[PDB]
Amino acid sequence: EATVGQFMIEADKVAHVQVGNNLEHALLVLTKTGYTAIPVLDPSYRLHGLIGTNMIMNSIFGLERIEFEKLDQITVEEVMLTDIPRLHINDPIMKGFGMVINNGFVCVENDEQVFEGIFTRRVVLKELNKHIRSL
Amino acid sequence: LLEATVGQFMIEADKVAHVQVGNNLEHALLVLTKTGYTAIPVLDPSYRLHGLIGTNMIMNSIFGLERIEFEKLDQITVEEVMLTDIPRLHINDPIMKGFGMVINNGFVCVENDEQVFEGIFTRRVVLKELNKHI
Repeated sequence: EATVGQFMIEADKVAHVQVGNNLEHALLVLTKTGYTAIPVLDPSYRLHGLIGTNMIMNSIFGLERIEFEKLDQITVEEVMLTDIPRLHINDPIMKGFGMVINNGFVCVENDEQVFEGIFTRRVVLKELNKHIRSL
Repeated sequence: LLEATVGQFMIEADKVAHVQVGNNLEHALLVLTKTGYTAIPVLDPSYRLHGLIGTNMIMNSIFGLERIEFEKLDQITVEEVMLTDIPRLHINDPIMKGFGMVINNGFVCVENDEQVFEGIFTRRVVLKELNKHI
């Protein structure tokens, strides 16, 4: 009966990078924030996709070595996943629940794809636990 | 299903990737990168669980002030960087106990009476099961 919007972590408290940033910066943010995947936005705060640490590692993984020194030569745009799950700041939580089964978190956007925040597994789990506690 | 145990819904250890005490960060990063895991348990030949090593832990170890110190990867070992204070569950713990621990942990390692690594209890199995129910 509830909606994704209220259970999400607002965009202000969510780390993100831009489509134009290079992989080295993207990797620095992921590592320092502890995120394994982060929202990728454009200068207009519109949601374009997700990029993760493993994705970055594979993009520079050679047949014999990890080419860290080429990270700042590749942009987030070239590596990011663009076909990502998306929730509306007004969708039902059952919609969210279904989507976090396979995703640590799901990005939430406004009507024009403006990034609003993320809907996480943790919030769904916390709420679910309270419900079972209810029985 | 609140009568069920952790062991019944955990991913069997033989299906989980891992490394062992003594391996260097290069080896761990290779396994993490090839298998797709964000973190994996660090075991020993007796299958005892010593900790968890993740790609972010590894990068943080070599991400220097001015440059990424790649030379450290085959110098530093996993046990020097792995998280050792990790939550643990017993293969026979009630399922609800497992449910409670995955709220703050993406996944929790499960062990037995001989402290042997038995598997991993994850958020996904909880969510997937609670989904089938609701």
